[PDB]
Amino acid sequence: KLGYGVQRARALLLWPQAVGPEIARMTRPRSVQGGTLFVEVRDSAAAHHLTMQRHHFLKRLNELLGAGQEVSELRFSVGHI
Repeated sequence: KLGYGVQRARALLLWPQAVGPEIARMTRPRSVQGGTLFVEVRDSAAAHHLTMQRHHFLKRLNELLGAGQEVSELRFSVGHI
């Protein structure tokens, strides 16, 4: 599972490179497991706008991860508090 661990860490670490600094400053990659990356976002509207174009970001992230290390799904979460 060491190789999975490399890939899981890299998916979290490469999110800023994938989306650029403006979006990265307002989001935080939280968990990657089972192929799904959860990114925390500051509010409901940003989560919606991110979700509507999510495959653009997922495609860039997967190009940075490289063949064999791709993420399958990108989901956005908002804290309730």
